[PDB]
This record gives sequence, C-alpha cells and structure tokens, in this order.
Amino acid sequence: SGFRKMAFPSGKVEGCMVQVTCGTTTLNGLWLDDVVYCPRHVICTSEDMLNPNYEDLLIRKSNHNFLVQAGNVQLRVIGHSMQNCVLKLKVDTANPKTPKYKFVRIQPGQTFSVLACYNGSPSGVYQCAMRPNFTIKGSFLNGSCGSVGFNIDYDCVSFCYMHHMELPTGVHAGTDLEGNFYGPFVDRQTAQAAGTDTTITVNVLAWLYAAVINGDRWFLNRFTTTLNDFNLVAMKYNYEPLTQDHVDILGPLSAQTGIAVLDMCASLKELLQNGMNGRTILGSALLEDEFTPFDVVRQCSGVTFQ
Amino acid sequence: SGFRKMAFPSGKVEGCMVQVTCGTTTLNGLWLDDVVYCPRHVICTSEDMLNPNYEDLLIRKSNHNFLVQAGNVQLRVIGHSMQNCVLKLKVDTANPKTPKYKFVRIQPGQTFSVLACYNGSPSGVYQCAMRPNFTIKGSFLNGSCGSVGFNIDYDCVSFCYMHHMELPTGVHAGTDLEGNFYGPFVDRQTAQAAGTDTTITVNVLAWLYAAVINGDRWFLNRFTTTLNDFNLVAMKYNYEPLTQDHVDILGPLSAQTGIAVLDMCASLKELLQNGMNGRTILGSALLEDEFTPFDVVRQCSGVTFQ
Ligand SMILES: *[C@](O)(C(N)=O)[C@H](C[C@@H]1CCNC1=O)NC(=O)[C@@H]1[C@@H]2[C@H](CN1C(=O)[C@@H](NC(=O)CC(C)(C)C)C(C)(C)C)C2(C)C
Ligand SMILES: *[C@](O)(C(N)=O)[C@H](C[C@@H]1CCNC1=O)NC(=O)[C@@H]1[C@@H]2[C@H](CN1C(=O)[C@@H](NC(=O)CC(C)(C)C)C(C)(C)C)C2(C)C
Repeated sequence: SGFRKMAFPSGKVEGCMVQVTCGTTTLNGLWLDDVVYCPRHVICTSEDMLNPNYEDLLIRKSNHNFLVQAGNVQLRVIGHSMQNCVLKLKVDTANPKTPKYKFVRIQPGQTFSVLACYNGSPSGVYQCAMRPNFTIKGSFLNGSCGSVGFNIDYDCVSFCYMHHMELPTGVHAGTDLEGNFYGPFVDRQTAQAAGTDTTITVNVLAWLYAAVINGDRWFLNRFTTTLNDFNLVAMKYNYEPLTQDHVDILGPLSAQTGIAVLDMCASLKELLQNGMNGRTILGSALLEDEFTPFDVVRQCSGVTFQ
Repeated sequence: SGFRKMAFPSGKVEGCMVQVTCGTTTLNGLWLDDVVYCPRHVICTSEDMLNPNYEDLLIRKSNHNFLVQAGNVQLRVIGHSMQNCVLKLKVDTANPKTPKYKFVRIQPGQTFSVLACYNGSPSGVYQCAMRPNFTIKGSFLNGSCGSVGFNIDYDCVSFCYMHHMELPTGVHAGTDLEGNFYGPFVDRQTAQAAGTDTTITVNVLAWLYAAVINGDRWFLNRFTTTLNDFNLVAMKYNYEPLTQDHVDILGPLSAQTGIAVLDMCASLKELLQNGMNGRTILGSALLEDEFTPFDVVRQCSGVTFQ
C-alpha cells in the first residue's frame, strides 16, 4: 500500500547522456546508436538568443566545432544536421549502451520521467505531465537543456521530451525528439506566455481511484451525475471536459473498485464545490492531476521493466 | 527554476538488484561484490510469519535452498549467514556492476531514494524521509521486500534502507544494510503501532527557503522570534524542537537568501497558527517536510553524480 509520485528507473537513459559544447555554450545531448540529439540553440551566444537565425548561425559551424564528451572520453563528430529545433550530430561510435527505444510525441495529460542532467551528468529523476497548455512543471537550472523525458514499456524506452526553455511562472517548454515544440513555443528569448493551466480531469479521477484502493474513502458521496452535468462544473473550475473515451480509459479502475466512473465524477463535483474542509487524500490537500489511469494501475499492480 | 521531489538516478543500484527464492517465498536481494543481502523472512512460510524463530527455521536451510537470479542467470550460493534481520548469501561471482558503496544508518529527518523492485526487476524510483517515528511513507506491494533506499555522493552509493514490512495506516518499516530495524519494529506479523508522526521542522524551513529562491514569498512576514518561543508553538503542532545545530545547518540557505533563520521561524509560526488561507507554496497546500537543507541546496545549485 501507499501511493507516491514514482519515476521510471533511469539507468537505461543515464548511459545515453553526453555533454555537447559549441563555442562558449555547454548543454546535454542524447547518444543513441551513432547520433547525438541536442537543442539547436547550442550554436547560440547570449546575444543570438534574442533573435536567432539558426540556418545562418549554423553556416559558421563545422563538424569539429561540436565537442561531444561521453564521461571522460571525446566522440568524433563526422556529420551534423538541423531537424526542426534539434541538431543531430553523427558520431563515428555507436553508443554500446543504446537501449531498445522509440521517439513518441505524447498527448497533453500524459506523464513521463525527467532525468535532469548538467554537463552530461545525471542530477536527479522525477515524474512530469504534459499540461493541457503544453508546458511542464519541472526543476531545471541553466545547463539542464537537452535533459530528456521518457517512458519505459518493459525493455523499450519511448523518448517524448527534450528540455529547451523556461517561461514566466517557472514552467518549462521543449520538443519531441524530432525537434517539434510541444505547444506554440519557439526557441527565442522573446515574450511568450502560457495559456490557461487547465486541470487534467481524467487524471484527477484516476488518483481518486488510487485513494479508494489505499482505503482513503471519506470523499465517496451518496450522489451520481451525467457527463453533461459534470462538464458544466468542470468548465467553471478550468477542468478539461470529460469524454466517453476518458470514461472507457477509467474502466480497469472502475471495475477493480466497483465504483462507476459517473459516481466518482459526482464525488469530484462535491470536492470542487465544497473543497476538502482541511482534510487530505493520499497526503495531499489539493486534487492531484499528474497521475494517468495507467500510472495508477502500474503502481497499484507492480508492473516492472527489463 | 521550479522545485520537485527528485530521486537520485537509479542506474548504479538497478545493476545490483537480484531475485531471491527460498521455498515458496520470492523477494529482492542486493548483490554487492560476492554477497547478496536480503530480508531474513525469505525463509518463512505465511504460517511462520505469525511467530517465527529465525535461528530454528534457518537450520532447515542449506546453500542450495536459496535460488538467486540476476536477470535470466542463476548465481551459485556457496555460503549463508544471518546478521540481525538480514541474510547474507555468499555467491561464487562478484557482481561486475558493483559501484563504489557504503552502508550508512541514517538519522531521522534524513531523506533517501527508494528503487521499488518486484522479482528482482526495478518498477520505479521515489524520494522518502526517515520519519521521527522511524517509519517511511513509501509505495510497496507484496514482492517489494528487499527493495533498498540509498543516497549518491558523486561516485559513491550509501545504502541506508532495506524494505521489510508495512504497518497500519500504510507506512513502512525496514532495516539498515546490517539488518538492524529503524525504530522499535520486529519482523513478525504481530500488533505493532507507529508512535506520533512528528513534522521535521528543519526540513519545513529548508523548503520555505526553496520557495523564496523560486519567488514564492507571500508568507514572508514582518516578525521574528526566539528558538524558545518558536519551540512552544512547534510542541503544540507536533513539530520537532528546533536546535542551534539545526540553525547552523540552515546557514547556507539563510546566507543565500539574506533571511535570518529566526525570521523564517516567525513566518513558519504564522503559517502554523493561521494556515495557508487556501494559498499554495511550491504548488503545495500543506507544509512539506521531506526536503533536507542539503536536498534544497543540491536541487537549487545542480549538484551531479558520476
Ligand atoms: C538551456 O539553454 C540550458 N543551457 O540549460 C536553458 C534552460 C533554462 C535556464 C533557466 N531554466 C531553464 O530551463 N534555456 C534557455 O536559456 C532558453 C534559450 C534562450 C532563452 N531561454 C530561456 O529559457 C529563457 N526564457 C525565455 O526566453 C522565454 C521568456 C522570455 C518568455 C521567459 C530564460 C529567460 C533564460 C528562462 C532560448 C533559445 C529559448
Ligand atoms: C515483503 O515480505 C514482501 N514479500 O514484499 C512484505 C511487504 C509488504 C506487503 C504489503 N506491503 C508491504 O510492504 N512484508 C511482509 O509481508 C511482512 C513480513 C511479515 C508480515 N509483514 C507485513 O508487512 C505485515 N505487517 C505486519 O505484520 C505488521 C502489522 C500487523 C502491525 C500491520 C502485513 C500485514 C503483510 C502488511 C513480516 C515478517 C513482518
């Protein structure tokens, strides 16, 4: 029993992190097979960050201007290209620690583990959600760019995030491993603002199921609701609309607990309208939305990775 | 910027986890050099758990009754002994993945990373504190026994926890790697109760400093206090008494922020007496006590591990 924000074991990703230096700028890269992936703003000076023309800046860069270091050892860069907002550095050595992996562009509401790195060295690991406004609430300092987010499915690492930047209110923006930003963000030091940070309703419901499974049941009430009536309350509280697909996805947790999804929505409705009256659920005084239904099943059934 | 519950990268510990089976019971062991460490209740049946005589049960066990599996491969057990509440299985192969390591018995209020394992396979990683009542608030299911807690200091893994059992209210008890339980717990299925769960005051103060560093400053008030006057308020709210040693330990965060520890205590006093009025600090609606001063400095300065 117990329920914690749990990251995937990071060992398979630790063996892929390297340091990339171009001129004065050092950040992290991802070494898979004979390619290093890194944020393209590695080629920028601080001045350049204000209004960069990446194609123009890249003309002044050759293979030998990229220093790539795997622990204490330099890799030889034999080619480079820009794909959207990432550079791909072809190196003459395949990473012998390359795991089975895929590149995935995740949907908003999905979770992943971040391995925060500095100078190609892992600092720490934590769980994040892709928020509805396509930001993440990370912990990133200067030097953390190129840190990656991932999920593990038994043996296979699905890389879904590379860290590029921080927005006002200290939330974070980045790309998939094809270099396409999540949301409307650009890799320029220019005024950009996150939209409304809406709550991931289906994840809050998943977490309420986790609470029940752990014997935290005080919030289970005597009411039910409809999707349409529940969604009139969600709209007011900046909750994502709940759909039938969401109800389907909560099927395993609903079946395990014997609590109909719409009965759990009616419990959520009362928590939104009345607050928690100074009570806690799984040690939290707020409604948690960074656990997916899969995260709850995985933690409550003990799914492992090899 | 941003502040998250952050685990150490787990790769160095993943390469030490094995599966130990004795009769019908399977749990996790820790393979360092030519020794496997595991909970001694691996030798018990369910019946035995009610009132076990471990010395007597062990007489019926030989080297060949312990099956130890590192991934897909069996290790040969050439010796066994019981040290307090752990078994030490001598195997004929030194783990080639053994990191630099130490065994440390941590103090209450200290934090560590848990790598939750099932059948010798890592499931996930998360941060925990040793609570004042010598419990941890983990996520552990049947099969998780032998999972370990650790800290990393650059290259060196300090193992401080091995998981043995769950108490009522779904908190967890275990041993150091010499097999001595933290607190008064025994490895018997008998009525045992946790004492009062007191709050780690110095850690709450460390987290308030983390909030300031991140620009969350609304709670900074106009008052100061004394250690003795602050401690009269802590006693009422089941906070640990703050000592001069604690004030010394908060020195780096106090110096970085320019906020005197006793001024931060006066802010904490007002939060304890008035509550948060529905406001949040680093996205929390409660006072967090599972970050040490070191955890805050480490996260806010980007300390890495190799
Ligand atoms: C990254 O390059 C690195 N070396 O780690 C760096 C990571 C930042 C630093 C603080 N927290 C982080 O996550 N990323 C950057 O410095 C990117 C880079 C240029 C600026 N930038 C930023 O993240 C800016 N933010 C903005 O410009 C957006 C704004 C103005 C709306 C806040 C800040 C000011 C450094 C945070 C580019 C190419 C985007
Ligand atoms: C461990 O052996 C394993 N195979 O993973 C197991 C882990 C538990 C299961 C549920 N959550 C966990 O952390 N540990 C045990 O089963 C230990 C073991 C015998 C009983 N036990 C327990 O943890 C008991 N708890 C108690 O007996 C204490 C009590 C009665 C005060 C609650 C429970 C009932 C299974 C949780 C021994 C030797 C302690």
